[PDB]
Amino acid sequence: GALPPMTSSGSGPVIGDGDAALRQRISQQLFSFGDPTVQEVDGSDAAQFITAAAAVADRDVASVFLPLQRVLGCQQNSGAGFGARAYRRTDGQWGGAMLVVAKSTVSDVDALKACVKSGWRKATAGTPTSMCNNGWTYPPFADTRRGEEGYFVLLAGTASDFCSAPNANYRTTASSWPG
Repeated sequence: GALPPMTSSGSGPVIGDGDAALRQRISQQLFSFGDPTVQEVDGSDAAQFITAAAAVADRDVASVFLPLQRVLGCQQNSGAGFGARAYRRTDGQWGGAMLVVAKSTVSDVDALKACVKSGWRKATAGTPTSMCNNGWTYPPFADTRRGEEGYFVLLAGTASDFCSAPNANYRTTASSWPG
């Protein structure tokens, strides 16, 4: 039931590259556990951990990360990739990942939504020993044309206390996403 090793290359928050302003605002949407026993890596490092975790021999662990892996293919990139962070408890028995898409980077928001719903999964609260996943968007109507950024967030993890922290925050004002 082990997660693969998590290696950092110092990669920043956006898969591929992004403008400094984008990396900055993306990084302010990515959750951190602030926990010295939960290793965190970003961007391509996070994508590489997602892809490795989706392929582990243990199917119950791989299933946690499959929906994340499947929506990495939804990156519409010209253009930048998704924001990403992956999390691995030191014992390798707990973790997850979240993807953050900045609405202003998405050339075809309807296509992104359709791609995500092909690859994502129904929201699952899970339990302390079973996988969770959820998706949010905020603000409800991001008028990017008035300079208001919007974000799509997808997160999934090995246990309910992975998703519960960030879920609590979003549940206050964000909307379920996608339908």
